Amino acid sequence: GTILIDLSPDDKEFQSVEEEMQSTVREHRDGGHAGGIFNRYNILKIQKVCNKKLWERYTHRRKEVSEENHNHANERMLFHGSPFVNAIIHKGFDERHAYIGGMFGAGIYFAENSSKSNQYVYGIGGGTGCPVHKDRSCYICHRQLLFCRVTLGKSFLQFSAMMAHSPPGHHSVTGRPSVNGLALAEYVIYRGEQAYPEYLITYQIMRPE
Ligand SMILES: Cc1cc(=O)[nH]c2cc(-c3ccc(C(=O)NCCN4CCOCC4)cc3Cl)ccc12
Ligand SMILES: [Zn+2]
Repeated sequence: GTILIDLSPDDKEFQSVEEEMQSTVREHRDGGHAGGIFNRYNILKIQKVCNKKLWERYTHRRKEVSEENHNHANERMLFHGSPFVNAIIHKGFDERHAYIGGMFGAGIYFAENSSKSNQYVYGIGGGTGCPVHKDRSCYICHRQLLFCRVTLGKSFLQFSAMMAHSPPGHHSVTGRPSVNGLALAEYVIYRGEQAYPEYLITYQIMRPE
């Protein structure tokens, strides 16, 4: 069902997606342990992900959520990093992408900070790092992240000191860091149909000068 269309670096759509990656890197409280040490990326490719069945599945859930929330989908563009990225772009998000031991409950996690999603590219906690060097901070191996369209609807706000159901009468959770004033939010959804993986971004983290 899925086709990938390469965006040209001269295309304005490529450029705003790259801007969103680059501008949302932050420092992490683990000193780079999970995702590596870097302030920016080398973007190698950005592809648009095109799958009619998945798209309709997404917009069908969206209209329902919309209707339950004063005609507001509360739709965002959020990052998602995962070792299952190739599986997500072909078959969609589902329970198997959920984070069972997640702090905001057992759903699928999305981040405003691209560098937060970068931490999960090689699995929970960075796993053992790139397949080739077992290096969580590998500067060589090509990584991939998804930049996804995510329906939040009524989102339950959970302040954090940083597949389950949504809390009653909510469509997602917002995990909002209250200690790190520079950390952006994470959001959790409990239905795969609430996210469409629009862009596949291939990149490397850059060693700082
Ligand atoms: C916060 C956040 C941001 C983000 O961008 N991406 C994330 C990804 C995950 C995530 C969730 C689950 C898994 C996984 O491996 N599940 C299977 C678990 N077991 C079960 C029994 O046997 C097989 C292994 C891997 C990842 Cl990377 C979590 C949080 C985020
Ligand atoms: Zn490597």
